[PDB]
Amino acid sequence: SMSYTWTGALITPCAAEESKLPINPLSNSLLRHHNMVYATTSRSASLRQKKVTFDRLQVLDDHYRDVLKEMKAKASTVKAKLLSIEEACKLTPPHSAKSKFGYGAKDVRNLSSRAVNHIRSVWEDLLEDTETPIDTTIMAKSEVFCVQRKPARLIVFPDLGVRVCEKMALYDVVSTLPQAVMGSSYGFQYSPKQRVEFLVNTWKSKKCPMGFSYDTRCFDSTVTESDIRVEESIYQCCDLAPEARQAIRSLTERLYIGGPLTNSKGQNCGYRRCRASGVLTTSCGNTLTCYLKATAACRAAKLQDCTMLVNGDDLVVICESAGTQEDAAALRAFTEAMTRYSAPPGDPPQPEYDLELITSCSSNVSVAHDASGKRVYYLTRDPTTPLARAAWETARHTPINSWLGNIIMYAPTLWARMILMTHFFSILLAQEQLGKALDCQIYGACYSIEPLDLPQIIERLHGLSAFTLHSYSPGEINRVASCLRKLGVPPLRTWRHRARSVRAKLLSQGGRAAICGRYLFNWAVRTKLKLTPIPAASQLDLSGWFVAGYSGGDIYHSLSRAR
Ligand SMILES: Nc1cc(Cn2c(C(=O)O)c(-c3ccc[nH]c3=O)c3cc(Cl)ccc32)ccn1
Repeated sequence: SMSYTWTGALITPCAAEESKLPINPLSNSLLRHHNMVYATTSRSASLRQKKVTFDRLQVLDDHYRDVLKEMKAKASTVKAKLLSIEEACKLTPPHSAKSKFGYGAKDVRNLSSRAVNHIRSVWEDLLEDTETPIDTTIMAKSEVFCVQRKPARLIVFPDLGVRVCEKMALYDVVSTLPQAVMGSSYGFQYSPKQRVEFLVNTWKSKKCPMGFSYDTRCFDSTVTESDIRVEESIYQCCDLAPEARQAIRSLTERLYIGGPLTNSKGQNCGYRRCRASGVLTTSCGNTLTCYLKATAACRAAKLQDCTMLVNGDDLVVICESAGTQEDAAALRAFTEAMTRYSAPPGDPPQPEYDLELITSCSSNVSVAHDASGKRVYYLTRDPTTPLARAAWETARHTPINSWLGNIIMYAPTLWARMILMTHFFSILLAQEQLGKALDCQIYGACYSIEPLDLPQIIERLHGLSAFTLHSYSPGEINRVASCLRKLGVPPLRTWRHRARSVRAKLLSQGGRAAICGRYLFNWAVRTKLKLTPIPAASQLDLSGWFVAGYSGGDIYHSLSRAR
């Protein structure tokens, strides 16, 4: 069936759209080649529509059926709870898109009578009606990139009342079921330090390792109605409250498998028969589907002693080599099996014999040295997109601050320490905003974090070595330096000068600011300050941080204020 059908009505914006990076003094202190930075808009939506619209031909086999039964046997151990309306309301982001039915996210969070009444009516409708397709809005996503242009990605999501109901029925399922089913292969259970430990240990556990990343082209579009019902067959193995069983059944048939698409003007846009990017089950569903297809494909390809690491549509496989020619042929056999399963590749996969050459979750393993000279593996990535987005976020107030998430997740990197920490701490200190909570995303969930709490967060996630790494690899240094020349970012010597300046100001303030000066900027001086465990670090409640993926799932994970 066709992933989409279109009526001809346009994918429309709801307000004015900015595509060019503004010429602003603060963003220009970070990145001078402003014309290289752009944001996608609804203007390129028709280009994306062409790419995502295609017929799917899916052929299942015994390997697929065998893996599915094994996955279902593991899912059968799960007991999932139905969330109360209050619990589901507290998981709604404060700036989540308002309902078309006269209430918004603030009303949901405050448990307003109108919001609660409407949520109750939507819930009852899911219990009573098993068939009426649920309306969804389609919008072009606004995302920032560096040139060499990508067309806008499309986001498809149901009304706020429906999203609250999805949490009630499925938040516990999507949070617990993936690790029960996939075990150590489930990527979202790991902090970046745990992910690098898993990759390194997996790589070293093979006699002669071979690894590869597998990129599916337009994954959400490749997801069939059969795949979405298969995913539901796994959810149904949970012990569930009867109302949750009915809501999952109704949501699968009315929303997850497909439905009508409406633009921002209220016009009928078309019909979807593939994964919606903006529902609670997107991450969990994509992860399970990718794992199922890939596990079965490994068996079809006769790949030996396979270990997979899956995060949504992102897949990395580490296995035992059978020799270069044999591995090349087995990888073609894997690709052929994935294609039959309706998961064809974007770029054909390449066998890799060096762990640092694999790019998975847009990241690669690299090595640096701690204060004692001991080798420390850590995850890095090309800094082009993080820097382009940090420049955008400096010039415009954006709902999500990717710079903050990048500092948290890539804290040990040369680029996050020398550039992002230096730039943002300098600006925030000049604005007396170091203590102001900002929103960022970790594994798709929204968190409200104060920049002053970064030292303890980083220590918990990455260890104290995140503040002591040095002797970065020549390859990593060259990649960063080349990216700075390309984007017109001042060189690392300028960043060291700026860091010494902000470090002195932070130390002079005492309190939490001085902890930031001591730990975050110890790299900038020869006269190192002693770094001991931060007391606040052991007291941090990081429950929920690295449990599951929630991209597109409208999840907020910071504490709710009592009423
Ligand atoms: N490209 C992907 C990435 C993922 C998993 N993943 C995410 C993620 O965005 O989910 C982040 C991440 C980076 C910055 C801010 N916040 C974050 O969560 C991240 C960082 C490392 Cl080191 C490893 C994996 C990571 C899943 C699917 N496709």
